[PDB]
Amino acid sequence: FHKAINRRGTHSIKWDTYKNEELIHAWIADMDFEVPKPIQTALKQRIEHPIFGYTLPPENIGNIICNWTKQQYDWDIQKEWIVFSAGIVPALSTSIQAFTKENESVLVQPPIYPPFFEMVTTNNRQLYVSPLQKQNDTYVIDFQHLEKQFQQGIKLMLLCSPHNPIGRVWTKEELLQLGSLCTKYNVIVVADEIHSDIIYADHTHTPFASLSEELAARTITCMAPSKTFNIAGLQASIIIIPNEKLRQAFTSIQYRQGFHGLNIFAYTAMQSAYTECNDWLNEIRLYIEDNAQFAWEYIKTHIPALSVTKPEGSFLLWIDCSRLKLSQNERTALLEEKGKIIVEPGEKYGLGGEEHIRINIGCPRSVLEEILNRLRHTFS
Amino acid sequence: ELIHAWIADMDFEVPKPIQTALKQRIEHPIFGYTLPPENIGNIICNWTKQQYDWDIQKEWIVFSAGIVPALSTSIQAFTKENESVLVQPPIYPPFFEMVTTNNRQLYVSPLQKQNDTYVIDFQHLEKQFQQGIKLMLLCSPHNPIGRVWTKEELLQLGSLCTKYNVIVVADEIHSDIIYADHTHTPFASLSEELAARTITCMAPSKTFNIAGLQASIIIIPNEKLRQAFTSIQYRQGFHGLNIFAYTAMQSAYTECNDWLNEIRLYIEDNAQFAWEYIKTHIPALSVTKPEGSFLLWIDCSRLKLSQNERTALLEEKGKIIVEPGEKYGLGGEEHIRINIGCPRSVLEEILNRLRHTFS
Ligand SMILES: Cc1ncc(COP(=O)(O)O)c(C=O)c1O
Ligand SMILES: Cc1ncc(COP(=O)(O)O)c(C=O)c1O
Repeated sequence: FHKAINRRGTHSIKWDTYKNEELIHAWIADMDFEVPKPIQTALKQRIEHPIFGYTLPPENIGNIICNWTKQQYDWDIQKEWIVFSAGIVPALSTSIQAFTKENESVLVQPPIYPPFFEMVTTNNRQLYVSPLQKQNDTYVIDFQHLEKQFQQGIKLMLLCSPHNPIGRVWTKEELLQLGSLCTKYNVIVVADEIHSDIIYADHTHTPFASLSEELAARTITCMAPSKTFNIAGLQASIIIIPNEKLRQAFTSIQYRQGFHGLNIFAYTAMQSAYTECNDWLNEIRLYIEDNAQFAWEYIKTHIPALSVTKPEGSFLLWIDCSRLKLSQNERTALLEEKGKIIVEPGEKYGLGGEEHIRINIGCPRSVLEEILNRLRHTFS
Repeated sequence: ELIHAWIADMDFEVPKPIQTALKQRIEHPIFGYTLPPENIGNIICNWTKQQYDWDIQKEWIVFSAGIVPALSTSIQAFTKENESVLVQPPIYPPFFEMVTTNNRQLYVSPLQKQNDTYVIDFQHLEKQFQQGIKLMLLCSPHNPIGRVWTKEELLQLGSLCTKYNVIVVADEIHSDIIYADHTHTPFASLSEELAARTITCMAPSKTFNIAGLQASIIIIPNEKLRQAFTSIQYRQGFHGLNIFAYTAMQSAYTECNDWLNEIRLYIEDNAQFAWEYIKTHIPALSVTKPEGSFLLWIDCSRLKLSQNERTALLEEKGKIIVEPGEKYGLGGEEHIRINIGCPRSVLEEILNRLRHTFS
């Protein structure tokens, strides 16, 4: 992970959307790390059988996924709970159409990954928010506010765990308190756990559906190798739905939308990601966590005008620019014109995103060093 | 062992340039979020000119991860719940499924078998249109009968769609496998008026045996129809194609013209061979003469077997599973479809097993 690899001219959204060669790109959430070599090998092998017609899932894929949830989170699942989706944003949309009617209520907790909002409002459901509470280097759930929203008749809650963009890995105690509110008010939960496998040394990912049979009965769990293994462009996702009635409604929507399984390389890459890549995974968790610690230290020492939220997992870094007292336009201009860095503006993540930025730390230390140098320069 | 003649794809190796472009992309060992290839609009514009003499704009092109999703998106974009969608059986069963699973009303205008071909019944179709059809699904070339519609047939269809204000989804997935005596005419190519009411679904999937990579192109000249379609895609969470769909598409539509010319000759020779073999050795069957694709539609009605007796006889006595016709709707009863997109040796084996089955 130490050596920079050129992504210019690979049709990378991150690196090939802006033509200006002096810009460094740390916005969209993929990594400037090479994929594990066993995934490259598995792909090379499949290309050596030069027919690419309709394919079913590999015969062992269910067992591979069952062993993955058991190994990673000590979660025992059934093969029949597994549904595929070509990405997690489609699974959010499928869930909204499956478990709510038009003008019924869906709750999210900003600041949040923007398709959480967009998929609710574009499907003509009513959007409710329970904004997270900034507290120190971190964020908590305001359970009193959330309960007040649940009392208004919420059908569905989209949970982000770990939460993009702030990097919170929810504790077992936080998820149980959430779980008891979902039971109390009979709320169905979509648990977007796409960030579940990049977790820092002092934290543990608890699948919400793993806490009890009661919570398994009411939860749609969204996972993937996309973020973990930098294969998002292959569109491989896994939806785990323990409740046969919820699973039948979900797969009904997929069916009426003409969905009939993943592309060939999604299955090939997922098969390798979840069997042959454990060492690469251990090493990238250590590398990314050290990157997060270096970034927090660098900003604390050299850009005291900024406040960092300490991430507990994933490779995204959430930064409060409040005390610079800049307009979004003025701050973006400085970053682009003076910094020459492209980072995510926080205002797109809804309430709590005002005057924040999100920088991608899923890159070699030497690149992160340059990003942080340019960030210091930008606000000097 | 069992031959699987029901499969929807060819048993031929992908053209080498597609294998080469794939191997080349895997040299760059990052598989993150990706843009369509920069030149892709120009490559597609050039394809539709090279192949069909059809002039398109770049702005008309939308991507879809398959044609059945494009059928579903079109039904959701252009009709409301409880509005009527028309198909022409016998037809690819997903044509029906995408209407009924979306709570639209199914109408049918069954095609009429004549000699060893089929025609549209324009008198019947017009009577269905008079009942207020919103959307028609046109299959061109038509699976499973292999009809390549003539410009004159499409123009007669077009006058009706103009007269009753019917929006057309043209499923043109089989558009590149056309036999020597025929030409594919995209319905949207016929005039500005018909371009303005048509969604055209094309793909390299069937042509180049890369259906597993899920690359499709949807061409929507009418800006308001195009925006309605992409709005459905957006609310379903679709962004674009997977990396290898783009890689394989770029190459299929630029570097494989000699492979395509050659496959067209081989499949038509297979079609002619199958035709003669069945005429000579199995006179209990009648066969529709295909003009395109790699599917053969066989009438088994003179044998007077139930679907179950026929299917059993084929699997037991023939060690072959075919596509059964009944699920294709009216005109599919006591028919089978067999895939002839295979090496001649496989097809000769397939035909021996049919002859032995219905001996
Ligand atoms: C929380 C969350 N959900 C879903 C997604 C979508 O991922 P994909 O496009 O790989 O399915 C992302 C990607 O950034 C994400 O961070
Ligand atoms: C007419 C027609 N449309 C569509 C398809 C396949 O659609 P998709 O691209 O969703 O696999 C086929 C393949 O059998 C076909 O014959």
